[PDB]
Amino acid sequence: MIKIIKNAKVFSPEYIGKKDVIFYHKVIHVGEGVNTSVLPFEHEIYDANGLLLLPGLIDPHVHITGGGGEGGFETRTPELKISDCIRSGVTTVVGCLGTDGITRSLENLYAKAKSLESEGLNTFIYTGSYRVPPVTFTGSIMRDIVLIDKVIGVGEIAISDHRSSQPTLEEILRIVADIRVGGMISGKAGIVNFHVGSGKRGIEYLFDIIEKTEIPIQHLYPTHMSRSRKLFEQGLEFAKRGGTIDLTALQPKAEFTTIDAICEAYENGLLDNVTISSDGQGSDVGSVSAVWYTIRKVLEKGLPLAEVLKISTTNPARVFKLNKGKIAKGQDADFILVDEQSFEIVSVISKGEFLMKDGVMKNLNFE
Amino acid sequence: MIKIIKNAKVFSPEYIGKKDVIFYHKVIHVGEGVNTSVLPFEHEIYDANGLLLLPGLIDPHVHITGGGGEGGFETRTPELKISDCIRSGVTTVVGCLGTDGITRSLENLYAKAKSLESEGLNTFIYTGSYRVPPVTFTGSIMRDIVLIDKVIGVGEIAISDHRSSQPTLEEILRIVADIRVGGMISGKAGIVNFHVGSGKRGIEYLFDIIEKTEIPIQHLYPTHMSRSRKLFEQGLEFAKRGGTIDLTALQPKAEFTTIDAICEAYENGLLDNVTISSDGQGSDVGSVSAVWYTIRKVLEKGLPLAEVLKISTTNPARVFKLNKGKIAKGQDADFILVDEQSFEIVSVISKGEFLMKDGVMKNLNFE
Amino acid sequence: MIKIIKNAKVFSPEYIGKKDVIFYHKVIHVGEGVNTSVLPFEHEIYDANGLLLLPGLIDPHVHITGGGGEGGFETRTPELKISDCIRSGVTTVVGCLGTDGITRSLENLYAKAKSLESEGLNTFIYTGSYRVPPVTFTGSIMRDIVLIDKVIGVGEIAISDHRSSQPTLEEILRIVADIRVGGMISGKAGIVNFHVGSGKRGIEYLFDIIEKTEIPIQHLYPTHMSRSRKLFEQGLEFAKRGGTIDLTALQPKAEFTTIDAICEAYENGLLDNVTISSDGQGSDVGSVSAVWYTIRKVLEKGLPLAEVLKISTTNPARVFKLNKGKIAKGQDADFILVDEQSFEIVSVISKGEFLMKDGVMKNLNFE
Amino acid sequence: MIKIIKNAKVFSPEYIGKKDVIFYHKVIHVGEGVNTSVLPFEHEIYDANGLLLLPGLIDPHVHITGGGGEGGFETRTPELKISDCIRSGVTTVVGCLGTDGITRSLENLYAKAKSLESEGLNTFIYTGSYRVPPVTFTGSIMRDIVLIDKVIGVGEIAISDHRSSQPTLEEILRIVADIRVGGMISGKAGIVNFHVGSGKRGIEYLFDIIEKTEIPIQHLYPTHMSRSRKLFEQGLEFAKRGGTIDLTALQPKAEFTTIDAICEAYENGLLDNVTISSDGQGSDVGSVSAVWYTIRKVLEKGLPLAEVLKISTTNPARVFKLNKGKIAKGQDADFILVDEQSFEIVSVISKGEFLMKDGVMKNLNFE
Ligand SMILES: [Zn+2]
Ligand SMILES: [Zn+2]
Ligand SMILES: [Zn+2]
Ligand SMILES: [Zn+2]
Ligand SMILES: [Zn+2]
Ligand SMILES: [Zn+2]
Ligand SMILES: [Zn+2]
Ligand SMILES: [Zn+2]
Repeated sequence: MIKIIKNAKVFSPEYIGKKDVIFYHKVIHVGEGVNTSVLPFEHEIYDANGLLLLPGLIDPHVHITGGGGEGGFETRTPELKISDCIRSGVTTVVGCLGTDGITRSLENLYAKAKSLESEGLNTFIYTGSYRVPPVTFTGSIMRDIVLIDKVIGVGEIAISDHRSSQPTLEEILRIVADIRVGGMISGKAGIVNFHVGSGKRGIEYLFDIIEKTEIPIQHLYPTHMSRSRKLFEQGLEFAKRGGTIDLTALQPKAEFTTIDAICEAYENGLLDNVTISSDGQGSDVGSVSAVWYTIRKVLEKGLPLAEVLKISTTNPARVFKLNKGKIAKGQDADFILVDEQSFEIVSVISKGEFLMKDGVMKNLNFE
Repeated sequence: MIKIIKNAKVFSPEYIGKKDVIFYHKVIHVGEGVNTSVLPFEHEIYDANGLLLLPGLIDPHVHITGGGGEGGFETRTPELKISDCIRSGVTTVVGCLGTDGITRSLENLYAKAKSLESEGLNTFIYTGSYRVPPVTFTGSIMRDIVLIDKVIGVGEIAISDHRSSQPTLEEILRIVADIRVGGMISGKAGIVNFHVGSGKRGIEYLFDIIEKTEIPIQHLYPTHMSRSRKLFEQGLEFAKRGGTIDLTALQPKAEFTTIDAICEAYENGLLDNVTISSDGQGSDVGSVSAVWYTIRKVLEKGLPLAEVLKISTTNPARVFKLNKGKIAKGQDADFILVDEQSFEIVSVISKGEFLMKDGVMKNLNFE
Repeated sequence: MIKIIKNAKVFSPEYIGKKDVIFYHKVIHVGEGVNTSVLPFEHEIYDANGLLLLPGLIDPHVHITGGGGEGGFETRTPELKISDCIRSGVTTVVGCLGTDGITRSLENLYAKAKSLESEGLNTFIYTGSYRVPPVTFTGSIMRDIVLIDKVIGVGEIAISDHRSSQPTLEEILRIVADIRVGGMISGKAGIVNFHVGSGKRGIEYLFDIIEKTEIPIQHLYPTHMSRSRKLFEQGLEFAKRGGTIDLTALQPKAEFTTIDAICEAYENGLLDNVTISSDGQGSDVGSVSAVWYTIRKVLEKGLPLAEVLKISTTNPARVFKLNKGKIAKGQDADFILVDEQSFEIVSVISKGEFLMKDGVMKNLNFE
Repeated sequence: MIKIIKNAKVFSPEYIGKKDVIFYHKVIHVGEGVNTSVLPFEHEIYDANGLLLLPGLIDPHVHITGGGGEGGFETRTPELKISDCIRSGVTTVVGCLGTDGITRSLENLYAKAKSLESEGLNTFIYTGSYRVPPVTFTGSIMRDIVLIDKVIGVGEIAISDHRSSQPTLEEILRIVADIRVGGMISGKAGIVNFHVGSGKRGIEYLFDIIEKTEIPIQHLYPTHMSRSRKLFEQGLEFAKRGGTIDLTALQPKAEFTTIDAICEAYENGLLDNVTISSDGQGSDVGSVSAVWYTIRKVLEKGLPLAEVLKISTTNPARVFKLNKGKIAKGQDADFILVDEQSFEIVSVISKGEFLMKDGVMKNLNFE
């Protein structure tokens, strides 16, 4: 069914004011309200007066199958619920494994990514986990990314962390070169996602790769880059050379935060190089609710919405080479509708289907 | 802490009337109320007047990690919640895999069994899954049962079913001989659990094993044996030769049922050879609530409670060689307290800890 | 871009006469010509007056990477050209390997299927090849169909043929059970495609599977079933029990033919159980042109077009569980436009893109 | 059966003087003698007047399956007898392999650990042996510690020794990181036990791990650290940074000894960082009798018993995260009874069972 959203202020994410959006699975037309609209086929209309229309948020780091286990088997966290995603405005998720690559399987990660997609979400996964050498579906990360549609990279590889497998630079280079080449063969981005711990070495290895080899900076995507001011300023040096860094969203649950980090990146013209992620179901427990929460905390510091949205729409889309994050002709019909007063998510659209309409969740399988 | 339950009618499961139970992790003493009780150490007392004290129920067939997936990735079911167990009177669970041995891992089954145990449940697992040759932790089912404490058998191996891997008698015999010998080395029972489908061959192979080889009938534990009157009467022939059969509990959610099956087994003196199981989280969805529900439906047909309890206490304990299912000195302190009028579970004790006291659930990690 | 085809007689494949079709990637609306059509967005119109609009043809058996090699390395055939497909009306192809599973790789089959899809074709592949035990991407055919989107089955497994690996019934049953279960987990059909040679045993094993096991007849898809009258009459017995059989299309390049076979199946009410395939690039050389050629030869025997089209639209779609073969709302916009006089293919549409418009091929990469 | 020890002076190991101990498998109550004791259940009383009650000794390094073989097949030593343990006051043993990882199997180490436990001992094992890369049950040390209850670490890895496999720092770091992460997932300590030879490098690598990585010092447990004054003073530098070191007990069978080592550690406030071990059945032959012998030699130098006991109770318990080494409520009922005059072991209790009562050994299987 073709649908039309009328009377919303649209952030594309660039503010283009009051515009009407016609979509199937892809956006057909953005423009001024028709006012004849005599249409020769069945079609749905949604009155979004009072609402902002945004691109659906992209969370590029979620433990969709559950994580935890750093404190024993009793610290394993539950799997992601799609209902959590819908009421937090997240329409696209990138799932990985974490510390535990033994009791959490890649095949379960894939299966979970496929069931989230069935219920109307958009999903991609990494192969590997914290440990080097990385777990694989097929015996090599290069075969994983060539043969399995949803695999977009390897991650999250731990460096400068007490849970790392203490990988060498040589081991890292082989993994980065394999996912880069596998990316080229398969027409995918080929991302290495680095879990960066609090170790003094920080992102040394990332600088070593770009200085000592021909490997472009765009495959290297460190996260937890707001863990400390010192790490975040190593991050801005990495951005200045063309890199993108990921900051762990503020959880709804205190000196230097992701909020400070985002404000510094803006003042220095590097907000194009910054993503945020929930680390949802991570070790208590990441919520995907952290993404819209974190955007709302940055707005309250005076930053314009067209600019803040980059961290959860334009920037993750560029990193993963997705046709998402943009309301525009031929882009995929993934949108959230926010109340212009309260800024509460009231409607959520993915592939042009309402997952949520005016606070009313669609029908789900175990909810 | 040493505890005492006073003023309950005790089913051990044999009815021994009004008796007092003193326990730590194991039962210290069953007998008449002290009426001096001047005890030289800290100690808890529970007034169970109005309540029946039962042995904790043993569900020998639960998909603790989730199952389903027969209808695509959207039909994968969620993992078991310990809270479901507690309020359904199940203190012991035996976890297996089902149709899906690809996206459901053995290591996850183990990890889940370990976290249920941390929260106060008693857990055992099978190695393998539906498919022959069976998935293993270590490359052989015999090494699995010798090296991994919780592995008590292989299961559930599908026979006479459209989801089976069409196993031969020779393949079955090798698997049964391996789990029997692995059982002997490890001092465990060595159970083969057969998923029996609706195929015309039924439990042919089980009769073939005992008639044509030296393999004792006690390792062979078919389930879904109330699927049809014809299969259940093959089951009673199997019981008459010394076998135990498992019947899928009636789900709280219509000619020949598990209720009819249990009543026939009683009238023919074969209730000692019968277990029930929820198939909890199985493909809608098995609930562990099915076990106490099914016991309550048999009571309403006039069968005595001391006799019905055998299917969820004495019989599963004998099959798996567990020190459970009996309220008696040196047995493990696993009990339920039922209201003598309503027959509602009001308290649940495992290893002598209250998981539930007077409808009040203990503190759990993601609940 | 939204497009509309005006003034064609539409075969859906049921004849619904002069109707107008509005589509993006999926069909939006079939119905009577608008005659106001004032549409508030960019949109393309195609005047198909003089043309029949058909569903795009589905060829379920093509050696897309090349085949041959039965007569030495000089008998290897070239890979499929997408241009061959377009000018033969084939919009969907199912690619497999044949006799040679050594020098022809599965990963090449996948890569070729992906490049045909990029140029605008719709592609699926089998895992395996002629030989039992079958070649795999990941070490098991069950993992292949669960993990790799395009894998829809195993094939083509040779039986009753001098190039077979002389597989046993037990080996066949394990392979059929694995692809059936892998199908259920992955939400795909799980087809076993049998290459049937001229050996006296014919499709004995197929009857053995359905008579002796619980395995439904719909997974079993023999081809070359018009090789002889005797084999084809074994085929009609298989159809009468619910099976679908595949007949090798007549090549444009003499007693009992595929034409006779199709006419017999119609007179006996079994045309619903019949597909044809080119065996394109097969050992001279199969052409995908055989499909439309074979449909044209059946029309010249007086059979109605709505009925003949079933063999290349409805029937392959049902076998592979595809949303193809039907012009109807929500179905994928794959169509051919035929001249009503000459019956020459003049336009070809896949995912709503013109691969060919009025004899003019789109822009291709090495053509 | 509940039991009570009356009239002993209790070292917990802190001296708490004349106290009474009530226990099942765990200690129920420590306190002043009841003097009413009218107890409503069967119960055993032991008159320990004239005896000191100590926590059962923990020997964290025993070749329970036999060792030796450095001088050819004729130098293989016999397996440990449980009777040796009982009459030497050792109630807990940690078993490993040594030089020979070829003819001594891990599965035998496990089996031996299980049979010692059956006869009433408490047992844990390491995976691996001297050689890097280390032998495993399952193909990785991380899977070994997650899947096998008794595996508490990897050991004993040889460094600075002529029998080492000359491991690199990188190989060591991977092994330490794997056992640390496997420890976290499994809720176990994750110990690397280093056999330190007489090579000039000593424990260089241990300092390299803590200085150059985020890996905490508590996983690193070198032994033979009294082999020389020079090595022992490297050991005290390691203790000063938070490490625990192991000293080979003096064998009952001459400048710088374990006695000197323990006295130096006390004078410098580092006795909390010191364990001793028999190296029992090691290459003549370690005896587990060395542990109580070595404690008796330190007492004869004037050190107080509450302090000396730390090396065989509190310190090994902290290293391995065991609920042992403490006489206290909820701790496991493992105790020795010593004659206050002669200091001879006269009774030994494990899990609250008498292995030895007044010089009378319990009934054993091949003794
Ligand atoms: Zn992380
Ligand atoms: Zn993470
Ligand atoms: Zn079943
Ligand atoms: Zn089941
Ligand atoms: Zn063929
Ligand atoms: Zn072929
Ligand atoms: Zn040593
Ligand atoms: Zn040693």
